[PDB]
Amino acid sequence: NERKKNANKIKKLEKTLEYSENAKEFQLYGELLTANLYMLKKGDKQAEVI
RNA sequence: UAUACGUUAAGUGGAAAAGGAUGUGGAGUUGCUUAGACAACCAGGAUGUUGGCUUAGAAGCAGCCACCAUUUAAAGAGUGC
Repeated sequence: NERKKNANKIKKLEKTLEYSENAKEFQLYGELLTANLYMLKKGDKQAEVI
């Protein structure tokens, strides 16, 4: 049990894990806005980026 | 509407506590202190260093160790914004 049990629960961990990262996307762009922190409005959605 | 010496001002006097309080007057103790104190005002309040760690960035000021040394009148690897 404990062998197969936790083998199952831990491949299950991995299975559930692979999906979401959602961090460096928008991290690098927060850095971009910090860089271009002089062309901004508080009232926009879009950006222009390099 | 006595005499003399001080008190309080709250009408306490003339209703009461915990607790509060730069209230008050009295004594007394004790460091600063007319080479001038304290305050105010004026001048400065710097350097390696943004101390290093970590942090995307932590740059006195997210958090961890450090908290040194120098110009020095003295300025903290920073007291708070």
